[PDB]
Amino acid sequence: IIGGEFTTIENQPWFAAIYRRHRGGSVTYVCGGSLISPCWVISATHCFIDYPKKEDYIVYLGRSRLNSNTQGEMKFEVENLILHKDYSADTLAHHNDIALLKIRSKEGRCAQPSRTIQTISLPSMYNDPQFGTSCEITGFGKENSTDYLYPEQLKMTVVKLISHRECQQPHYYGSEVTTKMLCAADPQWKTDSCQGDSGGPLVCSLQGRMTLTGIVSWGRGCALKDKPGVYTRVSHFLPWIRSHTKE
Ligand SMILES: C[C@H](NC(=O)[C@@H](CO)NS(=O)(=O)Cc1ccccc1)C(=O)NCc1ccc(NC(=N)N)cc1
Repeated sequence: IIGGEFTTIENQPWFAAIYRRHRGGSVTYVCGGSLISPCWVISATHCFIDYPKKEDYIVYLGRSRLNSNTQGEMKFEVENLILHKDYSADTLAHHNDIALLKIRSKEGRCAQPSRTIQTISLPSMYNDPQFGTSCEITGFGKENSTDYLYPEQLKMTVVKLISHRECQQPHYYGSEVTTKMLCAADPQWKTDSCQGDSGGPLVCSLQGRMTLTGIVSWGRGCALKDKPGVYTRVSHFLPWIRSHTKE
């Protein structure tokens, strides 16, 4: 997250931190995610496409820091890793960048609710916030494009939704952005999501209710003028979400 402020998991209780186990013994951070139900975390496919081995992943809930433990945190294994079959990456655009992770503790249980672990609501069919609406994003991603390290403390910021028409302009992203995607940015281009924030939530207040409106997917650079962050439009993948989370 470029700009914004440091926050704690108590303020983003649905945020899930996903790590990858390595050949040696070390564990590195992969992407963000959101808990949509006790047993399901939603993220982005580009995070796992190169290593689709579910056993290499660890999911942490209730965690405020990257490389250290937080009181009340819970560790989970990945029971099932569901990637979207029509995922593809072009010059800039990442299509159908959405993934589902079924989690389970070593005891074979799903997440238990607490002050630091809560679920986030999914949107209604084709019901997205009006453009110009302020939404929040959370992540452990880079604070600056020139950084090679991620921040140790969770961060958050507020961005505004941009219309498909404006984002489709020549100086923005042109025809690369589709209706299955949502653009969001800071009107002053000072705050934005960046590398490492992938898979994280774009949360918007829809009729007094906190809703998972998007998933951090892609963008040209970070915090650059006329180059908004692009998010996977969650409301369009509800049928896909429902069909894969049943049984
Ligand atoms: C895998 C994906 N790739 C890209 O977004 C590529 C185009 O496919 N663009 S990029 O190389 O400019 C991303 C980037 C930005 C800064 C440093 C390293 C990489 C990605 O990095 N997603 C996370 C990500 C999401 C949004 C942004 N940009 C933004 N909010 N303006 C920056 C990064």
